[PDB]
This record gives sequence, structure tokens and C-alpha cells, in this order.
Amino acid sequence: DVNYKMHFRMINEQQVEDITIDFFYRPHTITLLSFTIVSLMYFAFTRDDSVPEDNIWRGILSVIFFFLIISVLAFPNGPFTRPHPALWRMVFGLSVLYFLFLVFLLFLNFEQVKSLMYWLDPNLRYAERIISHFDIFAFGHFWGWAMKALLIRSYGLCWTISITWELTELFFMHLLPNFAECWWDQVILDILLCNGGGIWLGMVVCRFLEMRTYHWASFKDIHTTTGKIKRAVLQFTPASWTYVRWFDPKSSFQRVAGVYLFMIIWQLTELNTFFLKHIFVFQASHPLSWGRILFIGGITAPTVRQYYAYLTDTQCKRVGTQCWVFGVIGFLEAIVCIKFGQDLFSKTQILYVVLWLLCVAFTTFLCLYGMIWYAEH
Amino acid sequence: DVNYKMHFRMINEQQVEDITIDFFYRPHTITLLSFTIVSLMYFAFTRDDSVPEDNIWRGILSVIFFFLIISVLAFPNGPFTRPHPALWRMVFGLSVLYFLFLVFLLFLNFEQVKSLMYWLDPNLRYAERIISHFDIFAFGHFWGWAMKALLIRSYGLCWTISITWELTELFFMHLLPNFAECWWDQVILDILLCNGGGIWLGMVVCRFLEMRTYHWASFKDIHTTTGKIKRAVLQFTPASWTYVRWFDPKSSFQRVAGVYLFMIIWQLTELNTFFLKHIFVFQASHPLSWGRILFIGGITAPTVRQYYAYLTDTQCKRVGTQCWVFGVIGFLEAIVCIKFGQDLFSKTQILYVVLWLLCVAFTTFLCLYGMIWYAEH
Ligand SMILES: CCCCCCCC/C=C/CCCCCCCC(=O)O[C@H](COC(=O)CCCCCCCCCCCCCCC)COP(=O)([O-])OCC[N+](C)(C)C
Ligand SMILES: CCCCCCCC/C=C/CCCCCCCC(=O)O[C@H](COC(=O)CCCCCCCCCCCCCCC)COP(=O)([O-])OCC[N+](C)(C)C
Ligand SMILES: CCCCCC(=O)OC[C@H](COP(=O)(O)OC[C@H](N)C(=O)O)OC(=O)CCCCC
Ligand SMILES: CCCCCC(=O)OC[C@H](COP(=O)(O)OC[C@H](N)C(=O)O)OC(=O)CCCCC
Ligand SMILES: CCCCCC(=O)OC[C@H](COP(=O)(O)OC[C@H](N)C(=O)O)OC(=O)CCCCC
Ligand SMILES: CCCCCC(=O)OC[C@H](COP(=O)(O)OC[C@H](N)C(=O)O)OC(=O)CCCCC
Ligand SMILES: CCCCCCCCCCCCCC
Ligand SMILES: CCCCCCCCCCCCCC
Ligand SMILES: CCCCCCCCCCCC
Ligand SMILES: [Ca+2]
Ligand SMILES: [Ca+2]
Repeated sequence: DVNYKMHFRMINEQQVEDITIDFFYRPHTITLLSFTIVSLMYFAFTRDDSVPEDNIWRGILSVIFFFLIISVLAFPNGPFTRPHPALWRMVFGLSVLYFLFLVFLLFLNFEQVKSLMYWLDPNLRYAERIISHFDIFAFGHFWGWAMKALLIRSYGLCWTISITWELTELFFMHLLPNFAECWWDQVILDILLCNGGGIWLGMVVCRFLEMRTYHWASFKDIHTTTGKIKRAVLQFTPASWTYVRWFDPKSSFQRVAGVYLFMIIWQLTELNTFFLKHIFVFQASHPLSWGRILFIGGITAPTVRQYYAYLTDTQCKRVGTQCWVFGVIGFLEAIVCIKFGQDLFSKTQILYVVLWLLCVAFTTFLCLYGMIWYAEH
Repeated sequence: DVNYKMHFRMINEQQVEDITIDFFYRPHTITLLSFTIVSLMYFAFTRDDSVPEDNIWRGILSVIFFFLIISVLAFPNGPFTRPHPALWRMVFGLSVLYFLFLVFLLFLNFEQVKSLMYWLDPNLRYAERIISHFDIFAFGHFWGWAMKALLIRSYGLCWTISITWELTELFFMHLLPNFAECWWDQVILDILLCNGGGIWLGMVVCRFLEMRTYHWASFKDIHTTTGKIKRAVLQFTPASWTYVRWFDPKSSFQRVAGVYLFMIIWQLTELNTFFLKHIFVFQASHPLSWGRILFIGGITAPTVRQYYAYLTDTQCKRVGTQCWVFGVIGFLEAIVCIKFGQDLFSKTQILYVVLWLLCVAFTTFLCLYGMIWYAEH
């Protein structure tokens, strides 16, 4: 029983090792208490508040900012400790804010959510060929799949969802009877170039990061100018890497069905992004579109590393809180999409979605046959 | 360095001892996730949302409830572990919610706060002798002072702050030139009877609880129904008691300054309770008054214990997060009172307030002389 509480404190709050510069790791939480009061003392007695709209906006920014200070003090930092554990406490603190925002949205009607997002941006109310198909949003697909394949560490898992989703996104063409988007982009250029190339780069890098010896010197010990610039930059790369193996030659039916739930919460999060963009109409260049994808992408890095630990390690006995909060966010967005988007469909095709998981299990099972038959042969 | 992190975890998250009924202490957080998702599914797909005000109110309620759940998952439980640590995690979560609400209020103007509190309760817009002076609010004063004296374990501190604050509240009579309240109440009945009796009862109970042997049996081991009822009721009393001694015969000036800061924040909280009520006009029977007083009294106990631990224990080296949040809440309430209440005073008497701390240091210094001279004599 000592192991459970000890093993959970590696998933939830990984601790720093070989602390040599103790300035960055020694809490000063009365210089934080004094800074918060003197900051708010300046924003109270000097800031003009004759504009009612600006008071509400600046109030939100301060509530969000001072919830990140609470996150640094109290929230767990996941399984990550670079560049600093406090970044991953503030990354977790934003997950709780987004989770509670989705809880609130579930009780408002459609007109109140539409009016809420016409307050964030008033403009929302009024709203050879290969080269053009690559743009700043192609880097989002490429570098998103490069990051995902880094922590999934499986060609089969990544290509099963890079293929099935881009087939699903092409099937959802009756939602879009206006834009003349050609099918070749979703099946050829996305699967092969953005997703296919991005997966390879994240798998080439991950292979490097697991054959790398992590002997970390101390920033004080180095006595060359180029050496300190080298060690400061490398503080933003992983300290170590865990060898990820999802299946085994003898994998329990609980392990097969834990990987299968992974490929369904994962493949649901690609369905929330598609629908949240269609129900609440905003373009891909709006900060609500790419800002949320960056945030969900940032939550994914410690969620994949906490789901893997719980799924495989036999002494964990608890799922980390960041993996918990990602679970509700992925599921609450679906309810928001179902509740608000009840008019964009007339004949609902959930048969495709029902067919969408049958061909995912049938393909995970082909991954099991691939591994088991390869070990013997 | 090992002791600091170990000693802080005895103040931030005290762990349970002699767990015999493991049902109450084994996390089931995927069941929590499923319950949250199904509850929100029901509230989304069955609740009528044609009334916007009801939508906003129920959204606030649900956000608070699920922040309580998040605090059960992630927030620390202070130095207390009875009846369950989760109650104190939820208490800390409510502390954080109130602190963020105070952060938000500092940017709104007076009219926006008035409109907000009229939204909370629309009625706010339209708003022999000894026996009558005793009511349920007298009971509130009595039991609050009983709890305070229980956690401070000092006649000197409690009586000093009681006398000083009642004198201050009597002095603040130019704020109230309409109600015909006299000095008799505040100087006699609110010192000798209510506060005096509460302090005496709290000190008697603390003396009992620090001479009590806490041999806790197991609810399963007892084989008499009366015994099981007895052990179930006693789960809501402290498991142990700490002998509290603020001063010493040889007390460092740091200890004297820490006790002085403790007393100053205590009297500041009393001032906040007075000024919030007189600025934002709500009567003493409104939930905004007594609910806030109950909430602050609930925050006070782990705050007092953690402040004592940090002040006296030499290996703590960090102040618990609940104490941090309590201090920031008190200071933010003071800032709110200063910012919004700038019209209820014309000639500001801070000389009395300046005189209010000089006579607290003098009275603390008489406590030091009392202890030191008593030990030799
Ligand atoms: C409606 C239309 C049609 C659609 C239908 C579709 C639905 C079809 C049905 C799908 C159901 C399939 C699941 C079946 C049960 C699986 C049991 C299982 O293996 O349990 C466990 C793992 O699984 C878990 O339960 C883990 C925690 C999950 C909850 C947190 C969510 C975080 C999400 C993060 C997602 C990240 C995404 C990243 C994105 C890139 C392991 O089993 P165990 O033996 O208990 O564990 C042993 C290990 N310990 C306990 C010893 C440590
Ligand atoms: C304007 C008009 C006139 C008005 C003027 C008035 C203003 C006049 C000026 C008043 C200020 C008086 C000087 C204060 C000096 C303090 C030095 C000191 O002793 O430090 C420390 C304690 O003190 C602290 O700093 C503790 C943490 C405080 C912050 C938490 C807030 C929550 C409090 C919750 C209050 C609860 C209330 C409950 C109510 C019932 C101890 O010193 P150290 O050696 O560092 O500690 C050794 C111990 N370790 C470190 C080894 C572990
Ligand atoms: C701005 C700082 C630039 C980087 C300067 C630099 O040298 O940083 C060193 C520190 C940690 O220094 P150590 O080598 O003792 O850490 C040992 C290490 N944990 C290990 O695993 O060996 O990193 C940070 O906290 C950086 C916080 C950045 C927050 C943005
Ligand atoms: C602001 C810039 C932040 C940039 C932060 C960055 O690049 O490194 C942060 C973490 C470092 O993780 P640790 O070395 O603490 O743990 C290591 C743990 N055992 C593991 O298995 O990784 O790496 C990842 O997220 C890896 C995915 C990369 C995601 C880009
Ligand atoms: C409703 C339950 C009635 C009480 C029934 C009862 O017998 O209590 C069960 C447990 C007692 O736990 P142990 O007896 O193993 O000791 C525990 C600890 N190690 C000690 O020895 O102190 O208490 C709770 O968690 C009660 C949670 C109440 C939450 C409201
Ligand atoms: C819902 C009803 C909750 C009622 C809860 C209750 O009465 O007990 C809760 C705590 C129990 O404290 P522990 O035994 O965990 O720690 C013991 C620690 N070493 C100490 O010093 O106390 O007691 C106090 O708050 C004591 C003040 C009383 C405040 C009323
Ligand atoms: C893991 C990092 C998460 C960061 C969240 C991204 C939010 C950015 C919002 C930017 C809005 C700018 C408007 C012009
Ligand atoms: C330590 C416990 C804190 C509980 C907070 C008290 C809030 C109660 C509000 C009740 C409102 C009822 C309106 C009729
Ligand atoms: C422990 C009891 C908490 C609730 C106190 C209710 C006070 C009601 C006051 C009504 C006066 C008219
Ligand atoms: Ca696509
Ligand atoms: Ca009084």
C-alpha cells in the first residue's frame, strides 16, 4: 500500500533530480503573497474604471492570472519536470479553467453562448495547387502529428487514427454543401504529407531520444561561454525518456481494451474540434480555433504519459489528475456539441460512427497479430 | 532539504493514521469521472433552458460544485484529517473561489458591484433589555469566540483582541448616526458575557482536549451497538491535540513579530467584517453576512494551526497554502473596503487605527513580561 501512494506521486507530481541551482527550486511564497497584494493595490487605486465593459474584461484576465498563481502553489505538475515543474502546474491550472467553462456552457441556451462569443470578438457576429494547400495551418497538422507520434511511439496507432479520421472528416461533407473543397486534400495531401511526414519526424526523433544517454552536467560547473548557452537551451528538452510499448506478446484483455479506449478518446478529440468549429461558426484563423488546439495539444503531452503509466504499470492503481481532467474536457466538449448542434443534421449518420469504432478495434487487433506473430517469426 | 519537503507535507497534507476501514480512504476517481459525465449529460439533455437567469444561476452552482470535486481530487487538505480530508480539501477550494471572486471585484466600479449584489438578491435594492440583546447572533459571537479560544490557547491574545476590537467597533459610531445603539452593549455584554463566556468555554475545552488520551479503536472491532454509535459520533472530533505555546521564556524577536502579525491580521479580519457590511448595505440576517462569517470561521481553524506551525516549528520553512489563501483573502477584503468605501468618511480617523496597533504591541509585550517573570517567580 506504500507503493500505491509512492507510485501515484510519480505520475502526479514527479520530483526534480540533481538540483544544483537551488534558486529555481526553492519556494518564496511570501514574496508571492506580497507581490499579489501590491499588484492588486496598484490596479485598484490607480486604474480608471469608468468603462463598465473594460472592467469585466480586465477582471477576467486577473482571475485567470491569479488562478495560475494558485496553480503554482497547489496543483500537481504531472509526470514532467522540465523546463520547470511550475509550467506544468499552470498548464494543469488552465485545464481546470477550461473544464469549468465547459460545465458552465452546458446550462446556457444556444442564444446565450452565441451572445457570449459575440462579446469575446464582435466580428464573429458578421461572420501548382499543392502549394496553396500548404500554409501556416499545415504546420499545425505537421507539428501536431510530430508531437503526437513522439509520445504514442507507434506507427500503427498513429496511422490508424491519421487514416480513419481524415476519412471521417471527408465523409462529413454534407455538413459543408457550400465550400468546394476537393477530396484530394483530405486523403492524399493530409494523410501522406502532413500526417504521414509529421508522424515519421516524431518517430525519428523519439527513436533518437530513447538511444540517448542523459548525463546532465551543472550550469555552474561549465566554464566555457558556449557551454552555458548549450546547457541553458537543453533545459527545455526532456531530462529522460521512457521506452513506450503498448502491446505485449501476451497482453491481457484489459490491456487490449485500455489501448482501445485510448484510440477512442483520442479519436473523439478530433471530432470535438471539427464540430465546435461548425456549430459555433468561427474561422480557422480565429484565436478560438487555433488557440484551443494549442491548449489541447499542450494538455495532451502529460495526458499520454499518464495514461500509459496507469494502463501498463501494475503498481499505479490511480489515474493522474491531468489525465482525469483531459478525460472530462474531451467528454464535455462532446456533450456541448450534441446539445447545441441539433440543427446542422436532419438525417443523423451515426452508422458511420458506429462503423468508425468497429474498424478501429479490427485494426488494433491487427496490431496485436503483428506483434505476436513477429516475435515467434 | 529532505526535512523541509517532509515537514511541509505534515502541514499542507496531513495523512491519515491507523486506517482500518479502507473504504473511506481508497480513491475511486474513474467512478467520479463517470458520475460527473453522466450528471452533466442529464442536466444538458433534460433541463429546460428557456429562462436565461435560471441558466446563469444553475451554471454558477454547477461550476462551484465541480470546483469542489476538483479540489477533492487535487487540492491539499491542510493539517486536519477529520472527519475526512476531503472536507478540508473542499474548504480550501471554497477559499480559492472566494479569493478569485475578491480579485474580480477589485476591477469593477461601485455600480457594477451593486448591480451584481442586486442580481444575487433583488431585495437588497429596497434595503429586561439584556434579553433582547441576546439572540442567534449572540450565539454566533459566543461560538465563534469559543472556536477561536480553542485554537489560540491563550487568554491574553483572545482577551486583548476582544477588548481592542469591541472598543474599535464602539469608536466607529460616527459611521452610524441613525441607529440608537449605545456603548452599554459593546462594552459590557459583548465583552464580559458573549466574548468572555466564549473564550472561557473554548479554553476549558482545549484544556480538556490536551489532557485527553486518544486511543482510537476500530469501528469494526467494537461489537456493541452503543459502542459503534459512540465511535461513529467521535469521528467528528479531533484525533489528537497539539500543545500550543506562542511565547517562550527566551523568545526571539522573530517570534514576537510573528505573533504581532498574527494579532494584526486577526483584527484586520474583524475590520473587514465590519466595513464590508457597512459599505455594501446588507443586514446581519442576510446570507451574505452570516454565510461569509461562517465561511471565514471555517477557514480560520486550519489557518491558525498552519500559522502556529510555521511560526514556531524550525523545520517547516514554508507556510501552508491555506494560510497563504486566508492572508491574501483578508488583505484583498481590506483593499476592496478601501476602494469602494471612499464616501462613508469625510475626516478619516486612522489615528485611532494607528493607536490600535501601538496598544496591541504594548499588550503583547505585557504577555512576554507575564510569562518570563512567572517562570523565574
Ligand atoms: C456513441 C456512438 C458510437 C461510439 C462508441 C464508442 C465506445 C466503445 C466503447 C469503449 C470502451 C472501451 C473501454 C473498456 C474498458 C477499459 C478498461 C481498462 O483497460 O482499464 C484500464 C485502462 O483504462 C482506463 O480505464 C484508464 C482510465 C480511463 C479514464 C480516464 C480518461 C482519460 C483519457 C485520456 C485519453 C488520452 C488521449 C490522447 C490523445 C492523443 C486498465 O485496466 P485495469 O486492469 O483496471 O488497469 C490495470 C493497471 N492498474 C490499475 C494496476 C494500475
Ligand atoms: C495602515 C494603518 C495602520 C496599520 C499598521 C499595522 C501594520 C504594522 C506592521 C505589522 C507587521 C509586523 C512585522 C511582521 C514580521 C514577520 C516576521 C516573522 O516573524 O516571520 C515569521 C512568522 O510570520 C510570518 O511571516 C508568517 C507568514 C505570514 C504571511 C501569511 C499570512 C496569513 C496569516 C494568517 C493569520 C491568521 C489569523 C487568524 C485570525 C483568528 C517567523 O519568522 P522566521 O524566522 O522567518 O520564521 C521561523 C520559522 N521557520 C521559517 C523556520 C519555519
Ligand atoms: C531562464 C533560465 C534559463 C536556464 C538556466 C539554467 O541553467 O537553468 C538551470 C535550472 C536548473 O538548474 P540545475 O542544473 O541545478 O537543474 C537540474 C535539472 N533539474 C536536472 O534534471 O539535472 O533550470 C531551471 O529551473 C530553468 C527554469 C526556466 C523557466 C522558464
Ligand atoms: C515552453 C516550452 C516547453 C517545452 C518543454 C519540453 O520540450 O520538454 C518538456 C518535457 C520534459 O519532460 P521531463 O524531462 O521532465 O520528463 C521526461 C518524461 N520521463 C518523458 O517521458 O518525457 O518534455 C515533453 O513534454 C516531451 C514532449 C515534447 C512536447 C513538445
Ligand atoms: C458517515 C460515516 C460515519 C462514521 C462511520 C465510521 O466508523 O467511520 C469510518 C471511518 C473511520 O475510519 P477508521 O476507523 O479506519 O479510522 C480512521 C482514522 N485512521 C482514525 O483512526 O482516525 O471514518 C470516516 O472516514 C468517516 C467519513 C465521514 C465523512 C462525512
Ligand atoms: C462538519 C463538521 C466538522 C467538524 C470537524 C471537527 O470537529 O474536527 C475537525 C478537526 C479534526 O482535526 P484532526 O484530528 O484531523 O487534527 C488534529 C490537529 N492536530 C489539531 O490540532 O486539531 O478538528 C478541528 O478542526 C479542531 C477545531 C474545532 C473546530 C470546530
Ligand atoms: C500549453 C500552452 C497553452 C497556451 C494557451 C494558448 C492561448 C493563446 C491565446 C492567444 C490570443 C491572442 C489574440 C490575438
Ligand atoms: C466551513 C463551511 C463553509 C460553508 C459556507 C456557508 C455558505 C452557506 C450559504 C447558505 C445560503 C442559504 C440561503 C437561504
Ligand atoms: C450552524 C447553523 C448555521 C446556520 C445559521 C442560520 C442563521 C439564521 C439567522 C436568521 C435570523 C432571522
Ligand atoms: Ca484534416
Ligand atoms: Ca461586537
